[PDB]
Amino acid sequence: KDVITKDMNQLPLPARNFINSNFTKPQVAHIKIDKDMMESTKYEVVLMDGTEIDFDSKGNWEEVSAKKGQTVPVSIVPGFAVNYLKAHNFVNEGVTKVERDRKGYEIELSTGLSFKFDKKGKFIKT
Repeated sequence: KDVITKDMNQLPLPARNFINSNFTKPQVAHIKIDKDMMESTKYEVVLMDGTEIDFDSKGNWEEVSAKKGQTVPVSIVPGFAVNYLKAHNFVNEGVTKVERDRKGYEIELSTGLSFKFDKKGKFIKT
């Protein structure tokens, strides 16, 4: 059965720690708790500042997405991607989405420019 809650304490500890460490004065707008098609629990957290954070059943972040006109905390941006943005002079664009999964990583900028990388942080030639 799906659940909507406003209680941060329903999240696994690693998920609460991630929010606490990376966001300024975070407060829950709402959290949806459901399952994927393999019967694994999923958490979709939306903060009052508009940011969405999706977590797996163990509390590992899968995606952080900022609201239009906002950007994600630089602290969540993986090192290799910070390095890439600096190497290509994109430090001042703002990152609006960071995603990770079995294929690697995706980073989106405020402009809509986006980049995918493999699990070792290498840009995927496509």
